[PDB]
Amino acid sequence: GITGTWYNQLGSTFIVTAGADGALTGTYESKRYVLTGRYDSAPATDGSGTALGWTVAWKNNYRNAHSATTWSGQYVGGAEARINTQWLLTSGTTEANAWKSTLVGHDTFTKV
Amino acid sequence: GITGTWYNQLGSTFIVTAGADGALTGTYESKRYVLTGRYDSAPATDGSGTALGWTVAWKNNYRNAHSATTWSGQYVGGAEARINTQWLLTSGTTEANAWKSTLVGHDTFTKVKP
Amino acid sequence: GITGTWYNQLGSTFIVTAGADGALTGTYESAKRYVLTGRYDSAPATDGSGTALGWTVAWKNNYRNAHSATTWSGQYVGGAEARINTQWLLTSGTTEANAWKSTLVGHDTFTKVKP
Amino acid sequence: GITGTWYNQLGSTFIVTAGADGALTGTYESAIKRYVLTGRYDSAPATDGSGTALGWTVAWKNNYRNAHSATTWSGQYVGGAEARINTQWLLTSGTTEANAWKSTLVGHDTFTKVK
Ligand SMILES: O=C(CCCC[C@@H]1SC[C@@H]2NC(=O)N[C@@H]21)Nc1ccc([N+](=O)[O-])cc1
Ligand SMILES: O=C(CCCC[C@@H]1SC[C@@H]2NC(=O)N[C@@H]21)Nc1ccc([N+](=O)[O-])cc1
Ligand SMILES: O=C(CCCC[C@@H]1SC[C@@H]2NC(=O)N[C@@H]21)Nc1ccc([N+](=O)[O-])cc1
Ligand SMILES: O=C(CCCC[C@@H]1SC[C@@H]2NC(=O)N[C@@H]21)Nc1ccc([N+](=O)[O-])cc1
Repeated sequence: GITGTWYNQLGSTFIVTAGADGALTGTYESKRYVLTGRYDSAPATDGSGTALGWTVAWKNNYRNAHSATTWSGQYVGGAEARINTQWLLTSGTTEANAWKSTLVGHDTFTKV
Repeated sequence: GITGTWYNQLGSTFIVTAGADGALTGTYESKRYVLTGRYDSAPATDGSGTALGWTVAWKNNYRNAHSATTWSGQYVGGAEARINTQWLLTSGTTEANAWKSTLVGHDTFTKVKP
Repeated sequence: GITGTWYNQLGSTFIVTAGADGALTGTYESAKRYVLTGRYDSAPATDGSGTALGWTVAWKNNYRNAHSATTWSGQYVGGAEARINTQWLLTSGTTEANAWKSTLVGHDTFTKVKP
Repeated sequence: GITGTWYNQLGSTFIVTAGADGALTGTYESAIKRYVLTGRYDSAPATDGSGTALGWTVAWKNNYRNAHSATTWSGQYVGGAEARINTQWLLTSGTTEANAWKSTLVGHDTFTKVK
């Protein structure tokens, strides 16, 4: 249920393929960046979500923010499917600025 | 300088290869699990670290914890070469338990076991 | 703005008073009451930015002790429907061996209308 | 074991009094640089070797400066000759809704009784 196009509350577009091997591969758009990650290819069937995560390093051929975001979350299936995530965005910093290297937030992705 | 075998303060083993276009691939042992991630393949040249992240889903041929961890951090080269990270570990939960789905912590990786 | 009774998406009840000096006091009931204390910016920017704040509950009261504490860090956002948007850290007391898994993280959004 | 002066890895000083029923009150200096803090701790921790859960908040306004932000530290106190308070923290800045996605920094501080 994960493969396809997803949208978050900021209007970002998360395009992903969930491979048989547990891989996530795709692109993330605020402008498009590569992502890769992993998901549980044998989730519980007890009403639990499917655990997953992915990373975008914010460099493409045109731009580079010298940073990377990881999203950690779970896919929740059904008629109103969602991927509910929390994320960590680390910027490359000097040692003096490392204490403020990392932003934290939460994104919810929907198929609509 | 990211490619290699790293260990964190818990004694976990992070074996990683960094590709020229930003890919991270390898294994993690907290009995290995696959990892994949991304890193900044052209970092600033002003002393700043190199941003990176990776994911492990905690399923292999022997175990499944129905969970995934992402590490987000930066590689710092030089005399004290290290990868400093923070991580989010999400377990698959029912909706009723979703509020407690996610653990947070911080791991520092070096080339020497603890 | 901040003073009042708030509810999060879980249906928890956050009863808070914001003192002129920057103090937050009150009670929290997660879906009996627990004591909370915290702080807020009592002279926020006047440029449309939210008001930074945070508070702590240690999960011990007369009835129960979970041996844990949550801190919520966030901002009050004035609006047609006023919000307090937070992220939180819940640390349980653990042995050293279990310290790696001591801390849950999440996010709660509060309004003065119960969902 | 919590009342007293604590120092973290950044050079900050955390001065706190732990009251009998769970109050934390004191001051935090990220080095004019002193700010009020308040929080809560578990005043009846487990007796199985587990740490003592606690949390506190600083809003970064004093009489001389206002950074329009607040940090909460959530963690546990671990006793012994080399007592420590191990924390994770969330620092929320007041922002517009458009910048709210980047409102919150996260990190970790270790406090000890010596510098
Ligand atoms: O490094 C960056 C790159 C862009 C990050 C977009 C974030 S990823 C989490 C969230 N979910 C989304 O769909 N989009 C946002 N930007 C950046 C980093 C730091 C600051 N800063 O002011 O500190 C400003 C911009
Ligand atoms: O889901 C799991 C799988 C194993 C996670 C190992 C974590 S990854 C962050 C940290 N860094 C490491 O090198 N190792 C640890 N375990 C798990 C999850 C939740 C709970 N729990 O009690 O909630 C217990 C075990
Ligand atoms: O220690 C506890 C005490 C209750 C915590 C309620 C949390 S505070 C963040 C969130 N917002 C709310 O309004 N309510 C929830 N419970 C607890 C801690 C850990 C685990 N665990 O399984 O790890 C289970 C229960
Ligand atoms: O809002 C501020 C006020 C000072 C925060 C000090 C932090 S509290 C967590 C950590 N532990 C310490 O002892 N000290 C640091 N500063 C601030 C906020 C954001 C940015 N920024 O660049 O985004 C810069 C400075």
